[PDB]
Amino acid sequence: AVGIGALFLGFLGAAGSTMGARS
Repeated sequence: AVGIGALFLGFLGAAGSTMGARS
């Protein structure tokens, strides 16, 4: 059950842009 991988990689394919500002 990989929860954070299924949530962020489904988000990135549906949006089409680099959405992760890791400061």
